Amino acid sequence: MELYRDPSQPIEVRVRDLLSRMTLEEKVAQLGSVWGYELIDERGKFSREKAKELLKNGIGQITRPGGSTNLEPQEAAELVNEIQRFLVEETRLGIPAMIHEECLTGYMGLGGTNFPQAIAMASTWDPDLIEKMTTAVREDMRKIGAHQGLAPVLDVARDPRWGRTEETFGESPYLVARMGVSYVKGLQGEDIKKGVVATVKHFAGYSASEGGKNWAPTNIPEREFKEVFLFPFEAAVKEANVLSVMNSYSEIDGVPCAANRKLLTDILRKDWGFEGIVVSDYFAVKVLEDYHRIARDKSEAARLALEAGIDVELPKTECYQYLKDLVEKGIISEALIDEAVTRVLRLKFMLGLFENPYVEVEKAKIESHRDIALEIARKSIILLKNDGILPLQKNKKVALIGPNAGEVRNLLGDYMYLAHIRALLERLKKSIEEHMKSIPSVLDAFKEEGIEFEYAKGCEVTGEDRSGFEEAIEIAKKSDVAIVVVGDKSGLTLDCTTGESRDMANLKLPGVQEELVLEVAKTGKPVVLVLITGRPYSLKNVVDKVNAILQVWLPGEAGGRAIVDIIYGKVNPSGKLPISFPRSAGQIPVFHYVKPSGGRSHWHGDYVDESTKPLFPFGHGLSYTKFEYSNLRIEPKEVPPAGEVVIKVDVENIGDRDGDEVVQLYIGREFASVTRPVKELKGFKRVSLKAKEKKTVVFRLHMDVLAYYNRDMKLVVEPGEFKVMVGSSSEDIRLTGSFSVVGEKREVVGMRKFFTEACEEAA
Amino acid sequence: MELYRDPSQPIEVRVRDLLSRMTLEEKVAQLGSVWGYELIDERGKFSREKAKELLKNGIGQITRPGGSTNLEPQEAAELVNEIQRFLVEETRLGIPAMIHEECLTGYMGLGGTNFPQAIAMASTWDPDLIEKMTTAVREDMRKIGAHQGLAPVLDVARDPRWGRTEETFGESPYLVARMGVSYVKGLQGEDIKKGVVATVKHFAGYSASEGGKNWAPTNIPEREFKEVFLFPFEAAVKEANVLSVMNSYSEIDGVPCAANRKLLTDILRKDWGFEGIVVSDYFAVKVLEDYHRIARDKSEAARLALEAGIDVELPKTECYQYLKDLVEKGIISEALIDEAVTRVLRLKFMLGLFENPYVEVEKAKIESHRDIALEIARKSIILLKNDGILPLQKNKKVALIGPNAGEVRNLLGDYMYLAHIRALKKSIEEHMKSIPSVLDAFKEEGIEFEYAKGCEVTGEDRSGFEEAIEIAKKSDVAIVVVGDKSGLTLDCTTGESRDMANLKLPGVQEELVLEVAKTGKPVVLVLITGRPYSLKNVVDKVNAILQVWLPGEAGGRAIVDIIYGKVNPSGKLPISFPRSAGQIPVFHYVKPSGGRSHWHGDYVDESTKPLFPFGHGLSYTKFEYSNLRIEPKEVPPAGEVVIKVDVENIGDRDGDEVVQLYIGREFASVTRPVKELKGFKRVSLKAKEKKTVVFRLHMDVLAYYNRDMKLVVEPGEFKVMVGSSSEDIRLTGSFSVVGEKREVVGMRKFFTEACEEAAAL
Ligand SMILES: CO[C@@H]1OC[C@@H](O)[C@H](O)[C@H]1O
Ligand SMILES: CO[C@@H]1OC[C@@H](O)[C@H](O)[C@H]1O
Repeated sequence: MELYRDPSQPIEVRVRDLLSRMTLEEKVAQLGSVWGYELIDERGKFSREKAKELLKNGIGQITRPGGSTNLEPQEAAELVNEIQRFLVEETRLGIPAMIHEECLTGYMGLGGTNFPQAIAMASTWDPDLIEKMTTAVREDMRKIGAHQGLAPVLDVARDPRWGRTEETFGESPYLVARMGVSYVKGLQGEDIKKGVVATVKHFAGYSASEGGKNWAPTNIPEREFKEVFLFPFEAAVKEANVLSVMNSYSEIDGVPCAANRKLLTDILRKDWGFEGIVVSDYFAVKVLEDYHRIARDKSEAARLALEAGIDVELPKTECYQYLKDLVEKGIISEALIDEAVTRVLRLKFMLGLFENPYVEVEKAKIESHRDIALEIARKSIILLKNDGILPLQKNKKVALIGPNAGEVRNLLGDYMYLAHIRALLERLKKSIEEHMKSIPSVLDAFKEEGIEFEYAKGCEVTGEDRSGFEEAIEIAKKSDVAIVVVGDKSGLTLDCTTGESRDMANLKLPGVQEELVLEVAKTGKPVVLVLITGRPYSLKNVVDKVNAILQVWLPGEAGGRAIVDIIYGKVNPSGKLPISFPRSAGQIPVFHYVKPSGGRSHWHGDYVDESTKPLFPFGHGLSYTKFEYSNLRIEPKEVPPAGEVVIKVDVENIGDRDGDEVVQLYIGREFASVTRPVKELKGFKRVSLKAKEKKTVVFRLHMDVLAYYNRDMKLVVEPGEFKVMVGSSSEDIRLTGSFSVVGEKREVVGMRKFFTEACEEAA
Repeated sequence: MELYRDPSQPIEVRVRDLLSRMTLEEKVAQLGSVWGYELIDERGKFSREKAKELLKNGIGQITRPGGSTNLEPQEAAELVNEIQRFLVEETRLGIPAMIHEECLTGYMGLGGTNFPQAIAMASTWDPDLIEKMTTAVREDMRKIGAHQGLAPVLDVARDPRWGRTEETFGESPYLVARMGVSYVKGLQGEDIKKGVVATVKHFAGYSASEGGKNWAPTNIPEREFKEVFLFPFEAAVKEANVLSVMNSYSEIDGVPCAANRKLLTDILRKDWGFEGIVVSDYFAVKVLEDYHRIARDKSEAARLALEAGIDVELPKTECYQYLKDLVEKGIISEALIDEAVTRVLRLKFMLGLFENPYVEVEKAKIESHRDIALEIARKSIILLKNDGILPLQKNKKVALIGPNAGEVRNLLGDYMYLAHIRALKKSIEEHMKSIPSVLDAFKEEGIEFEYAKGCEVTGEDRSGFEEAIEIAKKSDVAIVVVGDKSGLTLDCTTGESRDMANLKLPGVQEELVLEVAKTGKPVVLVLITGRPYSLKNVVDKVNAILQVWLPGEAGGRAIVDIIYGKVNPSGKLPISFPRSAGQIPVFHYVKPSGGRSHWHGDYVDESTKPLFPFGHGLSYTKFEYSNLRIEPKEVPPAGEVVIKVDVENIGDRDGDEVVQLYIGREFASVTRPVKELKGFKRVSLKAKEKKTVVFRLHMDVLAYYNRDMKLVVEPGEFKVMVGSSSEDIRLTGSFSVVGEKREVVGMRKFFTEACEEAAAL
């Protein structure tokens, strides 16, 4: 047999052999893609007639065979097996396809669990739980023949106007990086032939667009770029061995990321050693012409993207077909095509596809992971305020009010299939409506818990109709407590208030929801405000008028149960904010790791009309119990520039309810050669404490973790003092101390540690 | 006599000779300063006792001998002459001082005219008038013995939250650069011995702080930095030969500007060839320690600032005295001190100070320039909206309402002396009294009106609303005059240190407007403010809106002249007005992906378009544009195109139009602005008059930075858009650059030349 077909040969040998056998047309085909829906008949069965035209010379990827066809898992598996058999048996060289799907909050197709949104995952501060989640998603994906998931999003978000805030892990490069590495490790596992390629996106800067506007310029200078935006991707590449990266739609300072070789090749491949594939964001190659106006036709767009380092044009071949013409016309060298093809073929061999590209359809039934979803939902909800009203007693009569108390659709995030696919909106409309039925409501959770309540919708999520207010106020007046549940509808269409393409300039709760809360509060009845939202909203006008506030980031299918569990104290809330909540849009940005001159206006401190401090800081989240921190140890007190310090604190649950605390480590530095954050998150640990239990939390902090870029753009650790601040939020610091680095400034070269190790031991 | 004393020797010879004669202590003293107020007794007279301690080894500069002492001009001149006599006659080498003052809106001291703020100067679009203004300031300053004025501000402002917006020339690097060069040329003149050193500030980026917050980081990437922020300074250095630069208090991406040699030396001196002095912003050296926490003590702060390229520590020696210790301890080389001292001494020789450092006290009386101030005020006011109510008839009974109608203090900007000094009580109060009020101008114009204050600028007291509503109901038209109080203290709403997050009119002024409008009477809203405010909630509720950037002493007359049509408004916005703070930033020169959210265009809750765009400004007449010519249609990469348009005043009132040229480019190797201002001309047209406006656009003017950070002109097509604002484009065409991509090296043209000529009969 040909060497490439022989599994006893090393993958490099099989790649070289296969590349040597391919025509230019076959090479270019491996750099493109076809939609799943382009390969089916009207009953969702594989169409050989359509394949003969689209797959005749092979293909790089199939885009969303499940997510784009509305097929159930076993039908999707059957379609993928038929695609693979056509490629294996009816093309000259028999190269199988790689299949991708969206999977941010679980496989995005019919039959897959809807996990809480990414911003909720981050709010758990529980990286191991997120690894458990993506290990389950891995199995769901492999069952249907999918090899690559387009997640996680490692964009660092400090601008809550942006509609994709909900898909991020928030404002902190450290927390984003740490959640990202766990996410990747769960999806990929150790041997990718048994796992799913993760795709970190959107490389890089995409969350910092001008004015918070989707695709607008992301104009970020170099040190901030390296330390804030690139850092999580760097960790994913070097520590988690991530196998795919997708580029950003935006320009950085005049250069679209899809046309930037300095970014997609020089940083990602040359400096960091990435060995996987770069896939385009959808249509990102074509819109170098149509949107950014830097390519005069599809062939120039193709050339810019290939030279930049995009290996696969998604979601369908459009410009990359012209790479054949560019070679034949002597505009680009076939060697450059070979380099991209080599990367794609290597990964296909690594995924085991030339040994076995099929799946057992009989096993393609995806299992529910409601259990994991509920654990994430229960740990992600944040208690922002509580004057003591929560937890509620079960004998109190409740007035349950607001659009998000009644409508299950609004629990869903923008990459949860039954929200996402609405962007296409009769057969599909009916299928969505049917599937929606199976997801539990907030109403259902209250009824299941046996609470006596009346429900009034109050108002819609959008619009200005206040005609439902009277009914809501009337039920409030006759109740013991009003629970007002307000917030977003997430997705990609005009009727949505958050999600990709739905950016919110002024951060007011949508519609007349704010006025609804305030009218209810005017009754004088105690008010629990529950925000079911995808972004921070300005709560300046309601915070002081309500008794408690729960932030529930778009929780997906487990949301109702977790909310009711928390309200009644069956679960003690333990989520912590992974992004600052501004007092108002005009305060943007607010974030915890400002420099000494950031987060204030000099010399009066505040704006004329507003504090410079967020309403709720990074790391904030209350509990139904109290935690007492004591006995800070920092050893040794002097370390050399590649040494390690060990920081320990004792934490005791001194209250009356069991509860988890997220202990946070912040590090500050002054008198470096550049300015540094007054405090920045550099470690954390979720610790479970029974009432009256005490434990020790231990952080092992290598100096590599503290490295920063100097005046000459070198990554350094300089001698001097580092401040250690340990506490329950970035403001609620409980114990502070310091240690010194002693010795000559160190340039940190090659591989280095990214993370503090965090453990618990007996006190 | 020693060579340095000999005026027949070349300045370089005198500098070298003097430097060779100085001790280290004398050298370091030339790099420092002392406040004017530190050298006076209780009677405002020079104190020899105080001088013996502070001036014994000479001094670089005296800070604000007029502005910090509350002396009248002739007393300030006498003080400065006595300081100079002490230096010349009682120090070993007899080196005189350079004196600086603030002068953005005129010499900032008793006796000086209060001109309209910088943002109003820009709204004139009349660079020659600004040159005329600073030529007058030059004379005022030289009369009192001042040699350097700390102006103009060339910070480009796209964030109206920032309290120093009023001190800028707005959002456009082109307009800011063009106004800046005229400003500098007027102050300095050709031979600086007869002029005043201009000080471009705050180098660079200071107007783009995080969140619009004063001194917060200005994190700007390189192409944007070079094209938007550095460009006006580059033009001032290379075209206007500016002789001083002041640094920014902010960091750029981890590096404070006062400690950044790459900025204050490598760009400014090495790349651009600047030969003057860099002066620190006030205390900017000291706060490398106290604020930015990158210097461990004052001697490290001194070393960082000297290595970066600051020549003079202002406003008083504090860290730079330790340069002596740093040399004596072998930490820095004396050669580095010598380099800075050379720059200071050169400029002192060029200013003529070793030949004559004194002024004639009998001539130190500063003349009023109310005439120039009134021309600027009349050309700077912008008519943002007019449903036809304006101009008003003089027979209509007016209800004049609002805090800014009655309070003269609120006409003043943050660097106007009688506002600034609020950060002697009888002297201030007396001088305030001499400035005409908006009330006074209505009375002088003979209008019948009643006045109701309505509310304060700040706070939430609505108890004055009833009286205002009552006078509105009894009038024909309500003229509601609202806006800022500008300055540096907590009671101020705009000005340095007074940043406004949410862009609502201060206090309950917006509610005042809306309550008055509920009467159903016509409303003319007059904004006397230092920054764009969100007008989303009032625009559709009022009949006309005038923006009056803080106009200084000529404000009342100009406003009333415009309201009644004695002057036809002709100002144009130099900065976009956002619909709301959440839309920030909005600016006219966005890339194809800027100024919109893809793919629905708008935000969920807000348009992505500003409420009023850059270049906007209405008139009481109509201008008709015709006959676009662009020649030649193909030009090589260092060629020139000539663009002509005819503009005719087709209405019934004489008026000025500001014709604007925008250039767009696509299919460059980097993304480019869909449109950006590249030329303009204020043209006067009598009713039924037609003229041709001519723009001569060298391709150098269109250069931009490519992927490799080279300044280039690339072949391709450029779109030409000529019109009455950045949105009100009246004629469009294009021309092509043909030939090989060009790297633009060395000196190049910065500006389009703009002229008028006769239109065809
Ligand atoms: C159209 O939007 C793109 O579609 C594919 C997703 O993976 C990317 O996140 C998103 O930007
Ligand atoms: C204290 O503020 C400084 O004082 C001196 C002025 O020239 C500068 O503009 C200003 O930033």
